[PDB]
Amino acid sequence: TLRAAVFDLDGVLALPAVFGVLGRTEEALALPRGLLNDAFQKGGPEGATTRLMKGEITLSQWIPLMEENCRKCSETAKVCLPKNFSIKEIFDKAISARKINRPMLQAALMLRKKGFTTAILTNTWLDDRAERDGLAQLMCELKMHFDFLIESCQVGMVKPEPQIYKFLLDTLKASPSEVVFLDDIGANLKPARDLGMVTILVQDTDTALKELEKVTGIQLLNTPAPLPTSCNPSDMSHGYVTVKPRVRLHFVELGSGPAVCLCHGFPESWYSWRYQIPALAQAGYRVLAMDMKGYGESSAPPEIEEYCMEVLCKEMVTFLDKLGLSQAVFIGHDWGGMLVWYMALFYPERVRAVASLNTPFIPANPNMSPLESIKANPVFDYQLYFQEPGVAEAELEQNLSRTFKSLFRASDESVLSMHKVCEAGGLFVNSPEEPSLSRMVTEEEIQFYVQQFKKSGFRGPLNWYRNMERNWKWACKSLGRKILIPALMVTAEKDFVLVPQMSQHMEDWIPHLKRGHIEDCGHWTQMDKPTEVNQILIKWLDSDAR
Amino acid sequence: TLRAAVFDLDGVLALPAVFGVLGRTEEALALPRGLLNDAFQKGGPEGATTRLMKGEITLSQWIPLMEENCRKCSETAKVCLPKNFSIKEIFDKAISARKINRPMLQAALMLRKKGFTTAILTNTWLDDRAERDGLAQLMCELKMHFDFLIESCQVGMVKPEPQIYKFLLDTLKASPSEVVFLDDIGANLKPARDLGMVTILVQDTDTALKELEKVTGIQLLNTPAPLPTSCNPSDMSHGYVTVKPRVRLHFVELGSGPAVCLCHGFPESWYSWRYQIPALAQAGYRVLAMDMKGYGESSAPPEIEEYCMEVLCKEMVTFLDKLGLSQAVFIGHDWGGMLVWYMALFYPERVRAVASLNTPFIPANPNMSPLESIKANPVFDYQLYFQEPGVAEAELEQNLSRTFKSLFRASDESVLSMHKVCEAGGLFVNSPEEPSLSRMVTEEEIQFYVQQFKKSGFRGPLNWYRNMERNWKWACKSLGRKILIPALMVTAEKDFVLVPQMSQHMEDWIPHLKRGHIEDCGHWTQMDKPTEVNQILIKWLDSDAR
Ligand SMILES: Cc1c(C#N)n[nH]c1-c1cc(F)c2c(c1)C(C)(C)C(=O)N2
Ligand SMILES: Cc1c(C#N)n[nH]c1-c1cc(F)c2c(c1)C(C)(C)C(=O)N2
Repeated sequence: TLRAAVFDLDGVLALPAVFGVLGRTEEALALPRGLLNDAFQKGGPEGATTRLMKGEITLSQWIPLMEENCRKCSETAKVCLPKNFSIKEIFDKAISARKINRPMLQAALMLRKKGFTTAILTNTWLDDRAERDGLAQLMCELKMHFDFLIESCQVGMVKPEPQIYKFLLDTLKASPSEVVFLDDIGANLKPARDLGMVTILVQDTDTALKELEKVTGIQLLNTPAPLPTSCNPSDMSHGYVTVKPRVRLHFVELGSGPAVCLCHGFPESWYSWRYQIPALAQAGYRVLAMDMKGYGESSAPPEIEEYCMEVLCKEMVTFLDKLGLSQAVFIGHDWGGMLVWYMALFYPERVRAVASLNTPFIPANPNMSPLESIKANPVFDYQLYFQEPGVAEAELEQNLSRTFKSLFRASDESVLSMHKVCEAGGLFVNSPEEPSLSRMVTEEEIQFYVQQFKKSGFRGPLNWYRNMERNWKWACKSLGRKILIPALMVTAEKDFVLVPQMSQHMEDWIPHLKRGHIEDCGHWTQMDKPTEVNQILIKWLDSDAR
Repeated sequence: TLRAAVFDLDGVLALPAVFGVLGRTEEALALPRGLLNDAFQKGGPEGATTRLMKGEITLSQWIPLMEENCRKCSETAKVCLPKNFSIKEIFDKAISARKINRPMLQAALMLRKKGFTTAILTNTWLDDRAERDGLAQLMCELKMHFDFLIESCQVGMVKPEPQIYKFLLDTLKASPSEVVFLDDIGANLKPARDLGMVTILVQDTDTALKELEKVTGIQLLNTPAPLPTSCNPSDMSHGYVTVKPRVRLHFVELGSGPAVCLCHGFPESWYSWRYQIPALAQAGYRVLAMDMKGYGESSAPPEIEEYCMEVLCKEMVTFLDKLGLSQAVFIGHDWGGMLVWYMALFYPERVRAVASLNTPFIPANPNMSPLESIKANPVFDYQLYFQEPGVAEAELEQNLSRTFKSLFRASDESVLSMHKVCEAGGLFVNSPEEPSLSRMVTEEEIQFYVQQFKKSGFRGPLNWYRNMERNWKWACKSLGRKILIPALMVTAEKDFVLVPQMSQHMEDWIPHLKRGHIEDCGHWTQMDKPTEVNQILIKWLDSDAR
């Protein structure tokens, strides 16, 4: 029975193959057929290319050797290489054109999810070209999805040499019959077949995957669209910043580029952005996913006033100051969305751009108490239930698994009644003790939240709703302002509290506002519709946030 | 007696003053004198500019109001504003031209170092211009050096209103006679004088500082050149990455821009780069100052093999992978310098550029044991003393304060004998029990190292020297290579072990090598000559690392 799958890089996980460019150049330059491929492999195991692949020399040292073999091959064939003939330009173009073969990576992803040990085995080089970063980026993206990456230049062995295959088996800790090996070079497949491995000669991806699914007995072709890459908490870089003597803020950090600070809502975590973090970092951004004050590994002081918008905003500014960041793009959801609008209003110099999921920007009404305003709409009753210190804490901390299983459900999986929460005596009065696991979350994801909330519970998080008068007084100071920095409002069709129509007047205050809208999306936006959130945010960042 | 100093921003801590540009524009455009200054202050406390300064409106909302006042003022004066008249272009230019008034900041730095509470009090605006980042950067740089920053647009009060001064005194927690207040606007100084504060009208910086030193009795003018800004460990962002099940790496992180990974030597810390971190972040880089494996908050496994170059290098690559960084520039000192050369040799695709302080690149000799090679040079005897497990640990951990006070000394303060360490029975056999504090370090800086080394001691750090055979075998694999990526070698005139002449053959292996050289500099480069290290590294990063 198969339990390991090995994939080649060039022509398998990455296309067009760097090899096939030798043939295209020959055709474009009307050079003899195979001339460039012949000079490339000149000398066989004793040649320049084999030394390169074994790590003996770098790609920049190899370039002039390849030039010399091209001269030699042209001399024998009685032909002339054109004037501006440059191996460097040829390879720079070839490497740059090579992209991840998405359906092949997806097949590798499915096998690993099904218990297979996955590996990349490749004949590669030590790239010291001025433009080496392109390749480093590709290898970085691919490698994360596999258990092992074996590079010829790092192990000092090359395919089709028999030793690299015995090295492969030792690393996999598997016998040959337990391994599927995919390669686009028949010669490099031969030693694996001879050892007893299942071998697939990759020409076109589709046929290779048909062979792959037939041999593993796992559906790899025609499968439903996959969810974006998530986060394993133990594999992330965790950051800690003391913003004031008793207050430390924790964050998860991934990527390089403009700083994007993600601000979760109630009662969530940095982990609510798990599907966005890898995607935004891959799109060219340095993602800082916060544990907001009161949550996870961030400090959770008991005092109500520690959670008013003015203090929360000041601490996020100090957070930027200590990290040495003059600005970040601020993206928030729910309570996080409310904070990001106020960051844009009070600290525009520190906000590169602002985006909110579900949370509209509604200006304070100076002629009405915020208590009055909340009472007017019956969908906001849960917020009145949250007012009395200790009440909501007791019900929410009673059974954490039940709390998170009951909350984190799709728009059609509701087990909760939002009207008359106070009157009924709680959110879970007529809700199950052991709710079914929502289609949106796994047991493992729920247990992560349970573990996070064991530290500080619900006091700090609930205190975010306990500053209505303080927040209204502060917001009133901003009534003569407009938000004029880049801004994005994302509405969720099925959020029954933060309804899309509540955002209808935002253009009066944010004239240049851009929008996104997600159909069949409930309140828990990021995990409800991650692909669509990713598409909207990446499109908007690339156009408005640089 | 004075105990607090307050400085204005425009015309005091920052020059040329944004205000004086109104006069320059009038002169360049041959407009009536004071026309632009008159339209700027139009309406006084009821005017557009006062609303802006109080935070009622943003700078982008203010721009068209100022345009309207300029039209009104030109109409009354019977003059015409030219065609391409734009207040935005005028202010964009003015804000951009404004730079930190270095001698004023230095005077503020000296007073704070001498016990004064320092503050910035400014009439400023909420900047939402597309180019607001320039100003955010300036405010960020300045604010870090003061106890308080009071902005008119944030407090809803403006100078010369009496309330902002009572607000200032409350924040300082000082009576008026204890305060020196510096301002370039006589009108804004008046309420502070009336309250009983010492007031300085700032016209030219030099005279203002003369008045400042006369009143405080502290030398502020003609003072010796200051050391660069250092780091307070409790104010930094601390990062943690698990590179393998038993190995976590800690780092300090500051700035935005290309990633610069700083790698200390033996027996040091992330804190060895304290004078470089703020400087490199200010120069436009995202600094990652490591605690190398075996040190500080990083894991320190006991096994010798855990510290060979191959494993150390692989873990730094994984560190990049987990942070989502395809590359970083690698800067190392001593053992860190040795690691960075090997990163450039084995992982060039992951190394944007490489720089070493003191540590030359010397290729392995395949015809000689590294044990043999070390014995040949008497200055390397300390490395033979480090070979036997437990010996050096016992002497170095015996008294931590003594260890660090004895080590961290300038080239002329040596209390250590480097010849015949083994024969004499240790590094400190004929060295003081209570050494004098070197001119390079404070007691506080020494106690930081003492505290760091209390966690894991010297085993892990010493293990870095216990892999000579393993390292030599690995280095031999690289003998046919050259380092062809951007590289910088920094020599220290007075390093008696890592002598500048040991670097003389490096061009044979790194043909495009750039150099720096520091006169009168011992082994502890970063703290011996921080200004010169900063100058060399920033010049080289800006030319070769982007
Ligand atoms: C129940 C609850 C708690 C708790 N404890 N925190 N936040 C919310 C909540 C907030 C919302 F905005 C929306 C919803 C729930 C539903 C009803 C799913 C919706 O459609 N919107
Ligand atoms: C003594 C010691 C220890 C310890 N325990 N670690 N490292 C060093 C050391 C290394 C060097 F390279 C140089 C020096 C000291 C001096 C003599 C200051 C120099 O000039 N170079």
